[PDB]
Amino acid sequence: VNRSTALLKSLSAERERWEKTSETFKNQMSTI
Repeated sequence: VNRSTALLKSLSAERERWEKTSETFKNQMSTI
């Protein structure tokens, strides 16, 4: 089950990318 585990952890890192993007993006949503 380590193949799906590797897929899951890579997806979790890519989702970390998503939440950092959402943070900065609510930032300009605030300053608009």
